[PDB]
Amino acid sequence: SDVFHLGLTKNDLQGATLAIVPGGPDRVEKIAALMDKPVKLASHREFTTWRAELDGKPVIVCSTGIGGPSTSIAVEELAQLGIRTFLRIGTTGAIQPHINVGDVLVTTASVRLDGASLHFAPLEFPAVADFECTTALVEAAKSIGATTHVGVTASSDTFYPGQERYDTYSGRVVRHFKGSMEEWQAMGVMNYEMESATLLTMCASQGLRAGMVAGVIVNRTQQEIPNAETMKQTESHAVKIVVEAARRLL
Amino acid sequence: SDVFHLGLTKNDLQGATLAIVPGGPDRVEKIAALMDKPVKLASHREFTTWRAELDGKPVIVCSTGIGGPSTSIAVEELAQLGIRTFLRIGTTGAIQPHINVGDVLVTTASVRLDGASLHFAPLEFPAVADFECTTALVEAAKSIGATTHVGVTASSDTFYPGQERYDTYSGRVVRHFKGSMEEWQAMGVMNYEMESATLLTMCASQGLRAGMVAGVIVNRTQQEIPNAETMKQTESHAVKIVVEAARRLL
Amino acid sequence: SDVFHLGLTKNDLQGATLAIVPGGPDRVEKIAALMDKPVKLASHREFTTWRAELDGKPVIVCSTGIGGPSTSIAVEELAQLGIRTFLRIGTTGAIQPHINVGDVLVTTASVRLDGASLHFAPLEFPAVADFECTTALVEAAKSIGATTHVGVTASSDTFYPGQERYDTYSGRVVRHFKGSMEEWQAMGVMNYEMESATLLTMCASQGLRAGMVAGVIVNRTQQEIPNAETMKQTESHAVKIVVEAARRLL
Amino acid sequence: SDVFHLGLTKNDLQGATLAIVPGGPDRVEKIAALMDKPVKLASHREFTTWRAELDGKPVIVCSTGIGGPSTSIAVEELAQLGIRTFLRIGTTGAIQPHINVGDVLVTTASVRLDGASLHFAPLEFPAVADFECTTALVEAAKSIGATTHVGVTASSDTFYPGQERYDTYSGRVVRHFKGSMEEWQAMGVMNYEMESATLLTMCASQGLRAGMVAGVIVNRTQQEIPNAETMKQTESHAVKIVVEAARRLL
Amino acid sequence: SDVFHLGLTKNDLQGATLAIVPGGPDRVEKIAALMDKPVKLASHREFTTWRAELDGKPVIVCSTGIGGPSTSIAVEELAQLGIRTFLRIGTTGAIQPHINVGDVLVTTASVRLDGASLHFAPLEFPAVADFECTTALVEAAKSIGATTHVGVTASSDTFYPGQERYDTYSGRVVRHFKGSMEEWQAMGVMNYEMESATLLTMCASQGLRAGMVAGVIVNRTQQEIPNAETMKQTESHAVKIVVEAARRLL
Amino acid sequence: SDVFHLGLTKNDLQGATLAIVPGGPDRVEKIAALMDKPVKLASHREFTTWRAELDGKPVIVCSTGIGGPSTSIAVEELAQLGIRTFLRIGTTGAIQPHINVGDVLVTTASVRLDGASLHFAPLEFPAVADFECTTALVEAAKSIGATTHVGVTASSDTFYPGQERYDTYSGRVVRHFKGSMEEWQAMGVMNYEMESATLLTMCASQGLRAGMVAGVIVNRTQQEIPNAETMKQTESHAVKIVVEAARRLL
Ligand SMILES: [K+]
Ligand SMILES: [K+]
Ligand SMILES: [K+]
Repeated sequence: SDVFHLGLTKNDLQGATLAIVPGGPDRVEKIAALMDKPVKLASHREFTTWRAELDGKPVIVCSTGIGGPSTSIAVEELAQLGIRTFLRIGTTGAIQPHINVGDVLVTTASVRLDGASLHFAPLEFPAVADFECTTALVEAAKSIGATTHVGVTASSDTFYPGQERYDTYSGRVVRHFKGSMEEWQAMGVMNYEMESATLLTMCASQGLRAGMVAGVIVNRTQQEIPNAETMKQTESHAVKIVVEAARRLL
Repeated sequence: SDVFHLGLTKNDLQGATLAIVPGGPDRVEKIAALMDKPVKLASHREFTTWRAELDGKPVIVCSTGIGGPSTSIAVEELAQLGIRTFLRIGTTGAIQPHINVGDVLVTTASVRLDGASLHFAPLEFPAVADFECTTALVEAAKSIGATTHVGVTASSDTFYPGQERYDTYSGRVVRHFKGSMEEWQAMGVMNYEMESATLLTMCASQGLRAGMVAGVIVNRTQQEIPNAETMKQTESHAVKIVVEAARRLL
Repeated sequence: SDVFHLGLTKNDLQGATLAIVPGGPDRVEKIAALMDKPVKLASHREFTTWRAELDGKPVIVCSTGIGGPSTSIAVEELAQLGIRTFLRIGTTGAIQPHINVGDVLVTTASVRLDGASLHFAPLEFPAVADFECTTALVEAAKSIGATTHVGVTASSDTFYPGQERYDTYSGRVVRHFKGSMEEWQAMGVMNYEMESATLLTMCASQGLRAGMVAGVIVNRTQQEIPNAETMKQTESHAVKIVVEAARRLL
Repeated sequence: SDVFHLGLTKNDLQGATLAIVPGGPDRVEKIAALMDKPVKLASHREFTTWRAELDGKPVIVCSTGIGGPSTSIAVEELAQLGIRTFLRIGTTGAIQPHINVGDVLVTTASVRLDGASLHFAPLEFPAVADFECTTALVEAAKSIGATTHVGVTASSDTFYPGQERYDTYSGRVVRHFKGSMEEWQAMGVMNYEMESATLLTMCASQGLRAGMVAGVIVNRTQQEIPNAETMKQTESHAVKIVVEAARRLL
Repeated sequence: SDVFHLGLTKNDLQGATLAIVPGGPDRVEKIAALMDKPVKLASHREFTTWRAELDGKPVIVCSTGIGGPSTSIAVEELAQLGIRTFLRIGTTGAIQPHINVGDVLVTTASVRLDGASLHFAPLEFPAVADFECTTALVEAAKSIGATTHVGVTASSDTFYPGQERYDTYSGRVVRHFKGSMEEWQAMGVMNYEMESATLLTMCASQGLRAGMVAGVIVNRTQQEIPNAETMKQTESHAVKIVVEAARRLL
Repeated sequence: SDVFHLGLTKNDLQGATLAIVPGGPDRVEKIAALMDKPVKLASHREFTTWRAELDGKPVIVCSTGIGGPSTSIAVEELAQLGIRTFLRIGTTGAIQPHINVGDVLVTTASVRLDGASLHFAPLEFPAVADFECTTALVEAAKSIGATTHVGVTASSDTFYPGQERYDTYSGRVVRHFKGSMEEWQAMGVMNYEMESATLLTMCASQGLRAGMVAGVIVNRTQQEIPNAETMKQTESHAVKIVVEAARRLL
């Protein structure tokens, strides 16, 4: 293989220059399923790669795994194989009371609560999305009548203390993150996830285009018994949006 | 006056909720002249305010002064007066060799090389522009046929060592900023200016919309004798763009 | 003109090597008025420059605008024109209960809550005043019987959250600055202003002499209806002191 | 399931309180095969868990994924399931010229070049291994006659720029990490990997025991063509060591 | 003398390569007294050096003074004279309720709340002890039946605010250290002392072996009238342990 | 004793409120010999205290030890005993080529290269000397005809890598401090020593007066064989200056 981890040789890619990069292989398969001729290319550790075709152009779909470090390997190796545009879709807990479960969020830029972004640019650099990608995602969302919010996302290297969860083995949060959630809420941050600050920073600092969209599965500000059926629909909607945005970027 | 520095009452604004915020009064008057029924409201220190009408709605134009600190007083006091949308227009030196004098930059987010942004959000929070405002500026640029780049800007608390200039009384640059220019170049940063990291961060973190456009009057990467008429024309082009974008945000 | 912003050509200066640098042009005119042959030299953006003569030697007076960034341009360009000594006068809110309105404060060194100082020296370097300048200011204050306090000042890039004001559009202060005021009070800081950390650091790090004096117009620790007449007298007193100190430095 | 990601109930663990946590499932299965009555419990995303018996006690083996973020979810959720001892086994590139391929490293503590460790303890807290676990790994290494080094490891959120690799799409490394490798070399750091600063810090700071051993598959300081069989044998040796050490901690 | 401060010429040392480095000369004399042929070599400022012999090999004992700076001079100059292994013994206040007065603590690594460690390695590097030294100290403690705890220690440049003591001239603690003690307790830190972060970091970063042991004289978590007699016994026990560990390292 | 380390009761001080704080006891005795009725009060560890009379008022002279940590214990415990004014005298290596051996430095404020100052005030707070004390030291210097420089000093937690010395066991300096000396040189820093950033910050932030003077015994910028008699004479000159300044502060 032409790269170290993903097990992909460049002609495998058939000249593709856009990849969709969700977190896990299950969703890779769902996204491939909305395009033509889906074929599984490789599966090695957390990286599962499919190829498909969209309006006659090849598109790659490749799982990142959880967190910026594995995200950074996937984006780096796809770039080594010629990918220049990256779009992430995920699911997310919102932290604003006006955002509802089933809404869609388009991330303009992220609060860098990760470690990998710093390996690309010092903290003062913005983890900002590419304007074309963001545009395609906002337009795509409107093409299926999604309720959309466009704004900042907080991107944490942890699922638990970095998102100020206390339902843990220790039940406490280190001082730097204690009270962080309410600061991010006051500053209008939409939601937490775990990979965007790494994704956006490494692309924006290296001449790659990236954008990021997510469906809301939980609203942290209001207790509510999760509805598995709403979640599955929300996921399906966010997948269509990412594909439709790719269509507009090809 | 209803505010501490601006010498403005809310009554003066006649219900305006959008401000164009250039740096200097000469530019204030130039922007207002493009619009209908422009009148000077006040001038105290570096803050000069005019009111004008655009498609029949009142709009404020108010100078920030140089740098994040006076910017931060203008923005806060206009917000206190009911402004919720802020558009900055500037003129700038580009640091990328593909960007020419006369091109227009629209800033998606800024490298925080200032101090005042930290008084609003820790450094990990992105200095990012509002999506609607960036969309309107990009559309306005296209509508006059401008050659446009959309991207990251470095926003410095100094004109000289923070922009890595050596043509100074000291002729040197402190260690932290020595070599910085080449780093930002490698990371695709378009240009330097001195107020956007303050404006964008304090707006993004307080639920105010902001965008920023600039005309290129210099290219730091190419020696060339400045053309005083080219610069005037580029200023004209940027001013028209910012008025057109405001038209789309009213 | 010999410099980029101030619009000054060096022979304009007539060999001067000392400048007084207050914030705004109104006060430039007041300070020029206490010396011989005052003549206005230039006015461009927030920088208004006069020249006058004191015991037969030329002195420049030049407004800085609000905040370290514009302060840094003025000091830099005056230095390029041969100024080697800089004295600032301003007005200030004190934060200690033993300091009264109408007292005068002489700043030995400043807490660096600004951004521009870092473009001259890393944060560990002290924003300290020059000993001769400080001496001339303390002696000058005593020559008109002023009640004087000599000590540390906190120098903020913002007027509002950085000075822990809550009477704002957001009515909140970011976590790093929330509770900061009471820390500075406990540590004996006299007052807040907005330019000294930039002024003192850039001069002390570049072989220039600077000093800083201010009249107290407000005491933050005790509510009190401002008396416009006390303020005007205090200002006039602080202007005489700065001039008289310059006399001792020439 | 009793946890959010792992798909495990406490019942599944049959009272296990020690986990071996390698990076990938292939290694999970290889570790479990060394022990008695191994059975697969669950596989979701990058987390694959088997149970097995060692000297008649249940032991869990569960993959972390690449990087501190997914590591941090595995460790937290196993802790929630009653795991109190964690042993990591990895394979690694050494950066010291006295360390050969096939040698074993046991890590006393790690250089924190990751983000997730900060979500547990500020950077001044040591990423240090539990003494009993390090003792058991050193004893286990000696018991198979391994050539062992005991020392500090650098733990990076990236495989590429944080390990100072230039064979990349950008071919460059941000200023902070340029030259870093030589610094760590001078300071005696044995090797790079990507999860130990997270694992050790979050265990050391929450009263969980952790240790870490790795087999050397590369020496970055010596060009040499990789031998695919040497690497397999080194992986075998490291796996045996980690099982033997677990034997001593049960 | 061969060095700048300690007043020692290398042949004085008779080929020794291990030094015990307690804080003060009184204890130097106590430690020398447990070995053969103790002879005082020098006394200059806080550095008092004796030589003695242990199983026929020369050992040096040299006081460090209080705090990392003087500790850093002593270790540096002994290293210039050929010492390669350093063992510190001291006395300490514990901050955990399960540790009793008269227990012994062996430090695996330290929280860096000092300044000197940074002059050897950036903060992310662990202030970790050498594994052999730590082993010899744990084994030595067990050889006299000591109640031992092995773990992390917090190493402060101050005795008072850095250890969160309020019984002071100011009776307050600066914000960064206010509430620090309870964070360190939650994270399982055993005790405070003042030299280990400097000692461990400078040795671990420069190929020197160091270890650190201490007897508990106070337990901060429970008020208790100090018993001078328990303290003296505890000291005598900790001295025997350090000597006995040296025996195992020679 | 009324304090924990110094072995002093308040009674011992006979109402003294000024201390001269040199580094070592030999200098303690030398200072006291200049004054009337000097008597040794106590000696424990690096702290040796004498009392003496100056113009009929009791004055304390007490050694700090090397470095901010032991300095910080001396200053705190003398403050507890009623000392409110502290004057340090040292001997130092200059780093500017205009400063000669035998010159006297008076420090207006210090570059904080230590750890203990942070335990009193964050790094943005200036390590600045009290104006009265600096005035008295400058006056005392002039009164004996000393060649004096008044300015910034760099205060390091180490004698070796923090002063950028390479004549060491490692012969190297960590990245952060490599090149630092030249930076401080460019920024006009006069000299290095090891206690002033601690002393000045902790005094300035707690309402205690402090000043600092030093005699130059080396010029790092000029190779020259040290003259043992020149150094003794320079020490004499500095001691006389500090006693004269104390005379003016009583
Ligand atoms: K992962
Ligand atoms: K300004
Ligand atoms: K000491």
